[PDB]
Amino acid sequence: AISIKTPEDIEKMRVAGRLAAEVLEMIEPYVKPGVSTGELDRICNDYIVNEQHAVSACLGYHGYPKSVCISINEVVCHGIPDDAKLLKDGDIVNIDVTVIKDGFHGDTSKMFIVGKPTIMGERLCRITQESLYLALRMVKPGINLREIGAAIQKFVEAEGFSVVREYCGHGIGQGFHEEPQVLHYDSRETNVVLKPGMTFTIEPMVNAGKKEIRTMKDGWTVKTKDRSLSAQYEHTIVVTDNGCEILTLRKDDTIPAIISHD
Ligand SMILES: CCCC[C@H](N)P(=O)(O)O
Ligand SMILES: [Co+2]
Ligand SMILES: [Co+2]
Ligand code: NA
Repeated sequence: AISIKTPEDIEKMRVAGRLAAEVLEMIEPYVKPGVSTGELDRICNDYIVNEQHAVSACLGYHGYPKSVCISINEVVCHGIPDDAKLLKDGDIVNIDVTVIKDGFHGDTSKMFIVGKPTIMGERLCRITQESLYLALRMVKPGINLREIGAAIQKFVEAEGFSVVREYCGHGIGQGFHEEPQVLHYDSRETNVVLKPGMTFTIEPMVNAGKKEIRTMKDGWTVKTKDRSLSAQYEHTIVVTDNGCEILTLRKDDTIPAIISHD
């Protein structure tokens, strides 16, 4: 049930991927102390709809009431935007976007540091991105996804942090969440060999503290059990003949779009 994309399919994901990356690049100037998450959400939505002529995949998904996910500090993921939640100096915030264009999905997220960063915040964001980059560098045909989850874990743990088990990367295409489940840790349950034409996301969530998490009464919001800060980055990629191509690459990414093995 793992869908293999045709080249035409891939051309469309490249567009959707770029659109999604673009929302992230666009929003940056608005991320400042005093802005509410509800306003960031509206700016995004407007852009998506009125400028891009695309659609947010989040709006209505299983009942999701907003256009993007905004997770502050200890919120792990799926934080709900709100007019009352204002950003302060030193906050670390994840903005997660998923756009639909020509029926294809593009899913990506990045951390933003509000005003003057904290040492921990900065550190955690860095290590989290590096862990995603590490995984990307390993992607190529013939390798088992298991090896990827394991390298991520090993890296993160050596850096004194913890990896969230409960949520993971996923296949993506015409469908928002397709097979397979991309675990960010070492698990004997994982046994998936990569092949060209496969499209999925890698989106490790790392905790400054302990790995444990808790779901809010809102049924969306996830927070760390120990209230420590949590960070995440996400990219959508396609497995190529000799490596991978990052479909959601941004101007600020410091990794090449095409990774080649030889
Ligand atoms: C409404 C659920 C939002 C899904 C997230 N973009 P992900 O698939 O990265 O967890
Ligand atoms: Co995703
Ligand atoms: Co996402
Ligand atoms: Na967070």
